[PDB]
Amino acid sequence: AYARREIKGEWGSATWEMRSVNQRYLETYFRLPEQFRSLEPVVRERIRSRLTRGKVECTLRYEPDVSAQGELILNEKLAKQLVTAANWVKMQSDEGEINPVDILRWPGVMAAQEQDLDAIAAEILAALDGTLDDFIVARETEGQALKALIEQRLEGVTAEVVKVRSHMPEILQWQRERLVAKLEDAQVQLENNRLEQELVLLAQRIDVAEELDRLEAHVKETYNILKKKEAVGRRLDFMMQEFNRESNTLASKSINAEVTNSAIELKVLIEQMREQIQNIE
Amino acid sequence: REIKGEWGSATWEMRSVNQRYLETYFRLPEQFRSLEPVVRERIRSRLTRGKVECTLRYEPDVSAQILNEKLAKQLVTAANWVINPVDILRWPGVMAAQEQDLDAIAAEILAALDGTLDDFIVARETEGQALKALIEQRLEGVTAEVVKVRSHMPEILQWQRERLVAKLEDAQVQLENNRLEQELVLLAQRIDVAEELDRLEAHVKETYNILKKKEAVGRRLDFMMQEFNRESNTLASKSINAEVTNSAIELKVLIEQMREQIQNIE
Amino acid sequence: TWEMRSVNQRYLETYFPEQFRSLEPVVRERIRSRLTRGKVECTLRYEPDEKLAKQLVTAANWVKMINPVDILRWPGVMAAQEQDLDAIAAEILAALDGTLDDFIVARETEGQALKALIEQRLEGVTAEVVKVRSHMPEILQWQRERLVAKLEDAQVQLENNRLEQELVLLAQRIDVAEELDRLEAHVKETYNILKKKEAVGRRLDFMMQEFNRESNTLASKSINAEVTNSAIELKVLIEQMREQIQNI
Amino acid sequence: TWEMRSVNQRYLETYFPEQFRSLEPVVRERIRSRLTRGKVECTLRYEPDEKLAKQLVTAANWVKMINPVDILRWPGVMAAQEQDLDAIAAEILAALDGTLDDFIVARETEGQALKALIEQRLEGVTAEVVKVRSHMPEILQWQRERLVAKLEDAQVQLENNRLEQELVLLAQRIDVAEELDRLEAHVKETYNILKKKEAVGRRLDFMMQEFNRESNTLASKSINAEVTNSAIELKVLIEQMREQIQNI
Amino acid sequence: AYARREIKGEWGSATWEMRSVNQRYLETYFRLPEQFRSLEPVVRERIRSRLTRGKVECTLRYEPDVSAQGELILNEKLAKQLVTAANWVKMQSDEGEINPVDILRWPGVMAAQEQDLDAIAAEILAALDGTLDDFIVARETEGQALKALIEQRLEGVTAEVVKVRSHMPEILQWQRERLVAKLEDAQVQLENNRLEQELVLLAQRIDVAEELDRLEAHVKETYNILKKKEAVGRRLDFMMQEFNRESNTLASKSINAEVTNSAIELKVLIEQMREQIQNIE
Amino acid sequence: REIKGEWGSATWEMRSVNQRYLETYFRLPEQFRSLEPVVRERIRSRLTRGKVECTLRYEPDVSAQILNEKLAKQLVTAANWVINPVDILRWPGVMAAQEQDLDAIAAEILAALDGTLDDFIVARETEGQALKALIEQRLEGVTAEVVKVRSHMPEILQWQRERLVAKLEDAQVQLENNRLEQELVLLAQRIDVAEELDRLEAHVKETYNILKKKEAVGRRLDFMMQEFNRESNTLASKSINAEVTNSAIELKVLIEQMREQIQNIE
Repeated sequence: AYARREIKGEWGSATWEMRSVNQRYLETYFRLPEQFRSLEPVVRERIRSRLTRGKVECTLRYEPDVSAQGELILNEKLAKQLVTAANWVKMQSDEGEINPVDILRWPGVMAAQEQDLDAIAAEILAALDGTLDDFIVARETEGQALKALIEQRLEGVTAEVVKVRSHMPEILQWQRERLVAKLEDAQVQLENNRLEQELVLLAQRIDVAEELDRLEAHVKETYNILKKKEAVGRRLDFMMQEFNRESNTLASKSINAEVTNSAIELKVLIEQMREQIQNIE
Repeated sequence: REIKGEWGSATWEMRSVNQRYLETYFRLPEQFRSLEPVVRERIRSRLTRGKVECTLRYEPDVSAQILNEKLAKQLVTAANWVINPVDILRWPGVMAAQEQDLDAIAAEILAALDGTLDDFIVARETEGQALKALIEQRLEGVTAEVVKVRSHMPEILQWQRERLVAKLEDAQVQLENNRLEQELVLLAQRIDVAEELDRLEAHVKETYNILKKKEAVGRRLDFMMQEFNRESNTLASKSINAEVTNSAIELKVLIEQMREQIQNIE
Repeated sequence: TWEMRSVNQRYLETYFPEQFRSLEPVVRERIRSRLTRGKVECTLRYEPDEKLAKQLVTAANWVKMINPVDILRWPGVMAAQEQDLDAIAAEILAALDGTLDDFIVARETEGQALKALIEQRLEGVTAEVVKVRSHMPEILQWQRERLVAKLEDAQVQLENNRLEQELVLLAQRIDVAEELDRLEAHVKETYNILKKKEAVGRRLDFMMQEFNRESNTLASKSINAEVTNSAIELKVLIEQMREQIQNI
Repeated sequence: TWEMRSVNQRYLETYFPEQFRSLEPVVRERIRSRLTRGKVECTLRYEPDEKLAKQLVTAANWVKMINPVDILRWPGVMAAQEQDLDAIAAEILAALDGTLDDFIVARETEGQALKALIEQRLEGVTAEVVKVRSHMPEILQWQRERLVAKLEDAQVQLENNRLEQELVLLAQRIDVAEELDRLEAHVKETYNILKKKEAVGRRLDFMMQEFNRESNTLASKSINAEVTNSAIELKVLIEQMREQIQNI
Repeated sequence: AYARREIKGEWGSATWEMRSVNQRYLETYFRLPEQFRSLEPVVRERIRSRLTRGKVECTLRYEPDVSAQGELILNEKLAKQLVTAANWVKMQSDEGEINPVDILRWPGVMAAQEQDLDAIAAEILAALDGTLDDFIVARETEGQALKALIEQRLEGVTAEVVKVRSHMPEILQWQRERLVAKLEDAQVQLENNRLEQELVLLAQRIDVAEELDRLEAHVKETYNILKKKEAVGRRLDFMMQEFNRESNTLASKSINAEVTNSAIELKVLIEQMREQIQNIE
Repeated sequence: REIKGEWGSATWEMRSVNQRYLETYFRLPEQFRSLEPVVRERIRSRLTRGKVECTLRYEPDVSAQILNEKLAKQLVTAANWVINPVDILRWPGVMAAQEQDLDAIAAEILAALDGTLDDFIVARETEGQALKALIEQRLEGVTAEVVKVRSHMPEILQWQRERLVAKLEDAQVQLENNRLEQELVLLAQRIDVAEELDRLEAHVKETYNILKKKEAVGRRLDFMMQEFNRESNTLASKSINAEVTNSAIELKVLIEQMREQIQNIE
């Protein structure tokens, strides 16, 4: 998701910025200020410890409060040998004045009285963790929504399985009545005892009993994966394939309009789920 | 949608390409980085599929744009005990100028996104209106080829019975292989010639009502699209006559054209 | 003081005081000469412990035929420097190699470490393999007891020559020995791949795909929750391995 | 006008007017999104067809409580520019993609071309393979006629059961059918490798090593100048192939 | 090798610099001036057409003759709106003078009257090829030396083969006299007719006749490879391995001190050659 | 070797690491780029093996260091019709200063390379003097182990004859395999026990005179070094007694220590 926090201390104001995008692995980038490039390893690990996946861009922005630094700290000794060097010229050259503003714009004469960066970073680090709290909270929140609507599709799945278990007896008699009706057009004498073994070992497979158990087993297993705190929902995308393998198993074996037209909604449910699982840790 | 306000004019531009799922990314500026999720939520709430290209930049106004009084004062003092003001000026910290007020500018900016999403939705419904038409066009052609087979059906029940009998007669003199090979093949296949015709006419019915909904029907079609072909090839490999062999081709051909016009469907 | 401050990636794309801009190619070459890949950010920490003026008089006249504020600090007074830069820079290059010692060791550290946690998942696969062999006998038994139970409610009278035929053609449906044998060989094969000193960061990635093709082969094969429930852990284990192999 | 001015190498490490420094990340991303590897040097050709001044008066007094030569040209008069930079830069990004079209085609051109000249050496190997099968029969004959000729000057009296044994154990020494069969299969295998649209620039390099192990196997096997003379051309052909495959 | 040529024309002086180092493939780098970055492809190909291997660094150095350019070309129009902008300030600010030197240091006011770069590069390209001539000549020259001393080792090789063909008859009788002498210590009865077939099929192999022919065939083939103008001496390094395979074949089969001590010089000759072949195209 | 002249002092530093072949590369500066081959030829002419690290830099002297009269003149003129001279000064083309004269400085520089090559050659002869000693040390130990086997030789001719007889007696009752397996094995191997001793004593002789030459003997040793071991393992796999088995070990052990002290030899 996203989060930022301004701080504003005795030295200046600071602002953290974290954002997260769908990535397969965990990756992080850091565009920090220049005073704190010695902190980057601590922050990186502090992230990996609380995140496991996602491309995350973490940024800190430093606004220095010049009113409190004071800067200056005149190297009075160097300025003087700048003054004397200015004098040995002003005399030999026999011309010219001596601007002090120029004498100031020497690299080593005006060192900015840097502020307790060890105290500035000490309060920043306290704010880095404070944002991760606000960041993870933003990510769990969003997680609570998908969990519900994924479990929502699961209930829609259950509505689709039992609806199929219900039409199997009605369909398998119609295939018995259809297949046999040709044997009379074939004029062939009624096998009777040889028919039954053929009608059985033809209904199985062709009748959906096995995978419905699997799909129902998948639904049970799906719920607990969403209800664990451990190695999160990356495996869900895998289950959606197993869900799908039992779905398509039903597609190329189904013998009735009524079973197939409902079996599409399944494929719809899987994909609806397959979209919201890409947002799961 | 261009807006021009009190501090300058901005311009939005949204695009869509084509993806199986919904995934938006935003390359907004950096002066305007606190809205990316707000925009994200307001966009994702209205769409279901497609890779979407969102927003460019607001060109800042200069005529609508803070010197350091205290620091400049202590700089002269350090400088005199040791005078252009312009040099005293081109120091990083004396001017700078914060000049922030995005909390008033963005409110008029954000109001246009829903206005922009309409123009995105309007553009895709527009593009959508054509596909609805030409998909229903292949269907009428489908239906025309459906009854054309339905008309030749009686000859098939006479010609396919004689095929089945040919299997029962060849198996006469032939040893007893069992009933499975000669019968489950020549019975499961004869019942189909008429059977999928019932399905296909039903597929056509089921296809049309799917098209008149306000929900997400892009995969529901593709699922149906596989169903069309599986009953089609079932009919293809049962080809005993020229007209049936040639008709199942037009069928399969009609199916595929859809598999591109459905590729643009959300 | 040298500081390497970078993770691991590919090529290497190295990154790099005002007195030492003449070393940047030298350092670049001396680093890449010893290591493979990865983006490296290199920063150092330097904290210290004329003739033209004669030719300047000439400038004052030819412009008139003047001011110290302009010509005040000259670059060439600070280029040739004041401290023997050719002797001070000498300890720097000698210490850079000294950090590289600790840099490679730092990379071997996790490298030897990632090796350890990859070997963790490898054992678990075998644990998931043998866990599969554990639920198999009851399955060929419950599917057998099921298949027979279905024919008797149907009361279809029994013929042994055909009885066995479904009992086999289901036993060869449910059978998962082939992929277990392949997979049991895969875990074995990885360890010796893990025991080479060479360029094996692709050889591992190939192996992880072998797992996925055999994981998916067995996943798309058997009949039970327990088998599919085991088939989840495999890809979970695979991806866990694949997250750490992309860094080699 | 865009200009790409770079050869082929790996990663890609892209390189890049004063009004357009705000595009450098945008261009970087839009290029790498479409291509594989190689060092690319990108240059463009741009040829064109206040409020602060008010806050400046303030500066003149607080320093005294002054000069146009200093504040003369201000940056912010030239930053916001004078021409609509937001509309002119728009044709540039649209044309960059236009050059990329011609850039990929330029790389496919040689890519389709290197493919051709690699296929040249491939045919020659087969020509060197069949050229080997050509000198074989006389060799099993001249070594046979030699071996027998050596036993008769020595006058060693002949035994057929042992005669054949050297005639075989030399015939299986001189034999080079195995590596020719392997090699004849190699050339066949390369062409279909050459007919894929994917990441085959390693698959080729593997094949060229297969050649060298079989080249060296046959080189280190037979007995004749003609065989060794043929074994030279192989590695010559291999290296010739390997010079052009390192660019894929 | 190496070559450079100064030019000095009506516009300034120019200097090419090429150097070549032992590389397996052909590679080239170009550090050109800034006025001629539009020439780099022509030069690259102009090199590949004349070179086949070697890492080559090609450099051009431009020394502009400021005396002939003249520069200036005052944008009198822009300078005036610089003057007026300077005036609208000088008046409002109520202070200050107007330096023209500052008005000059505007990017667009002083455009250096660039010189016919299309005429400068036209004479440079004529000098680029002139150096390649001097470069390749430097490389052939050096080539003529290695060719001689490699063929020099070849003669030393021939001295080593015939010296071996000469001692074979003397050695093979001593191995006959040695091997048989144990059969008497073995007390075993003299095989006679069974001995001869064993003494023959033991001398071959063990006697160096086959590979000597090969080595002599290698020497013949080596000479013509050095004497072709075509696909140059890269294959020589390969032949040195074939030379070496016949050398070592002689090492582990040799039965005499006298044959082996000479067979070392062979291995010495190969390596002496194997060093000078790394400098061959 | 440090030299200090009229325009500044320079310092050479040469190093050697260790390579099988000779290959020199030079990282000299850029002010001094016209000598790299001259130095190359003068170096390569004296060495045969080794990867060699050559030369650093000359620190330029400032007290031993050209304004534009004409351009500065036409700059003032353009400037006045429209004056600090220092600004007129910090233009790229008015000062610059060529200040070249490497044709006089390098002559004293180049003269020291032969002086430096001596110090390179002196350093390696120095390092060489130790290896010559300790290689000849393993050899005396070799010789001591040579005669120790030569002393036990008679027992071997008695013990190896009984081994050969054991092969002729086992083959008695045994079917006629032929003469090759029992005889070429047990004859080619018995003749050796004494044979390589003649070679090894000769190897030692041949080794020593190789060491007293002024030419390139580094591979001549390594060739010999393989010869030592091939007669050694021939003697190793003929091990019938404890003392012979244990003696052929010290032999092989002595050989290998050399294969490191020869690794530093040119």
